[PDB]
Amino acid sequence: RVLKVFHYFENSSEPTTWASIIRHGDATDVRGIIQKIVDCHKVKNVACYGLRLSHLQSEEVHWLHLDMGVSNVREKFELAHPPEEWKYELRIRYLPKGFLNQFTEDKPTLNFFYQQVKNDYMLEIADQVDQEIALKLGCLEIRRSYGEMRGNALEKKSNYEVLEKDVGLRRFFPKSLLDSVKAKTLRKLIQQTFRQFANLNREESILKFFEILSPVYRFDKECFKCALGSSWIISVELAIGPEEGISYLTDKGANPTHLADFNQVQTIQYSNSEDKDRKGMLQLKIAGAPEPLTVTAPSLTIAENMADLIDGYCRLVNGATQSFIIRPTDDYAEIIDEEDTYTMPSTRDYEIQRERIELGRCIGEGQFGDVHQGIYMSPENPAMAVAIKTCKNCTSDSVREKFLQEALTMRQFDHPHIVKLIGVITENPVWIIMELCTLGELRSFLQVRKFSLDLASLILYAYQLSTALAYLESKRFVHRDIAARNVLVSSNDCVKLGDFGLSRYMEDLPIKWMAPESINFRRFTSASDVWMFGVCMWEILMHGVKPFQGVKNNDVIGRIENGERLPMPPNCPPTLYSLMTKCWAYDPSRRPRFTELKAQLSTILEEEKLQ
Ligand SMILES: CN[C@@H]1C[C@H]2O[C@@](C)([C@@H]1OC)n1c3ccccc3c3c4c(c5c6c(n2c5c31)CCCC6)C(=O)NC4
Repeated sequence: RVLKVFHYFENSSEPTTWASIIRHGDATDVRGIIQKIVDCHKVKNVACYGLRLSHLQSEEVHWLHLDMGVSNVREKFELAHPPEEWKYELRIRYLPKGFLNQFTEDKPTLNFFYQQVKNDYMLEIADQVDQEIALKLGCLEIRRSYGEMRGNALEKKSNYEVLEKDVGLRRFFPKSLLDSVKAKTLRKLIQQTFRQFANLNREESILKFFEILSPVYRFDKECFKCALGSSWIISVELAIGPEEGISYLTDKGANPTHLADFNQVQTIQYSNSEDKDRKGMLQLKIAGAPEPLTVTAPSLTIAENMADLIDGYCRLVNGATQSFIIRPTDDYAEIIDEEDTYTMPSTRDYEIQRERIELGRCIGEGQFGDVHQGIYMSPENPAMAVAIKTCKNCTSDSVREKFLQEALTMRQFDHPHIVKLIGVITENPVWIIMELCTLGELRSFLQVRKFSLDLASLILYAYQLSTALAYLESKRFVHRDIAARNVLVSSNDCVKLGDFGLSRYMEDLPIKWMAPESINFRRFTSASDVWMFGVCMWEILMHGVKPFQGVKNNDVIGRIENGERLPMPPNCPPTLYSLMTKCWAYDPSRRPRFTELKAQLSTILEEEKLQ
């Protein structure tokens, strides 16, 4: 078939949608699925993983045994409810004996595992954990997730307002905390309780998280409400964990009680209750003792689950690969991907035949593909100089789609200072045809004309740009990368905004151009575009000099974090510099809109033309 397996291998998408999509060949088993997924992620501790299946409307859960083939698994469950109300998630179930230490040396797992626990914390107990706790744990994730943001960042009103009003505090703290307490007050608490977690790197935040959490949430063991006994029955909470084996208790608070160490389980057996109710009957045989320790579950399903667990642990505590449970060509498992909504309608109209393009010389070097210059011959019309953007690893089916997504967007745009889309060639290898800006890249152009480009032409470029940006701001499109490197010159008196491509996924940077919230929290809005335009004006006014020449990249973060700003360029009017510094207002909401910058530059233009 295939089948969507949710998991916890981090990715810069909304966490709910973290999966892999696996095409399986017929008698492929659960082991096989799992085996592929963890190898995508360079996992060492492979034995620790399992595959759980749950309905959505009902909260019962099924642990799928390694050997059970996926095929007979789908059939036997999905013989009741549609594949849409079934969710398969990979998880960590069988923990080794020093598991945190162990995982320290298995980064992907330690991460997977953190992500796993957090989620259960968020779902099960966060909303009634002690309140300094929610605070601390919340802080730890903040500290972890934004591993690039300076430790004192949250002392700035507006930084916090990005979290609160843009990212969502619900992402880090439980619902009850947030609405039980005054926004203004909450700000301060968070501020104070972050102080201590300010200098912790990622790994350390995770360990502190566990260390803080465990004392009040026991993710190290799994507890069960079940009756023990043979024909004589008593009532307990069974406890299975790597550090104790198999304990019970009833008591109140006082000590639990050992039953059996995993290195002692001879065999595992599970029937339905051979009597009145279909209760879960689990039959553990223990080294020495001729009495098979009987356990009674409230359902077979729960019996199945407990069996899995123990079985998992025995297959672990001993180097074994195969079951401790009594038994009453074609392991294809390719990792694929997306089944997205098709490309919007659509090309019939801006389709170009490849025979109508002569592909000349190379002029630019992209990530996903090169940019060449060429001739285009529409026979109704004369030859045309064009830019052609070509795709490198062309037949990665969804790489192609993300590619010519760029062509779709460019189709919606029509503006004197944004590079026209001429057409597309949608067949591998896909090309996109755009107008060719002959005088090329702005930086170089300025550098070369440093002593023959008057101040007036300089502000013209700035203006021309701002119009392009306003145009885009109006169409709610965020560019994410405004810099002279990205601006072409079609003419001595004419620049055009270029690019509009994708950088997914995720990935992980033009720091020296970046709005601080981009650097701290990875938000990119129109306001950060205004920031970057700021730097871009500077660049222009500095005749293509790089902001912060010879300045190291965490040196820049701090400079700016403190209050430093790029110096007033030589022979830049004082208004325009005033206009730049507004763009570099730290707090986003204080920067002007492009529509407003357009208007200023316009008048700064006229004044400077007449004087
Ligand atoms: C970082 N500067 C590069 C200069 C070069 O190649 C790049 C990769 C970049 O220009 C935006 N480039 C694009 C990237 C993505 C979409 C469109 C273009 C693009 C385009 C052109 C272009 C040119 C050059 N570069 C161009 C382009 C260098 C020489 C002048 C012409 C172009 O003329 N139309 C689109």
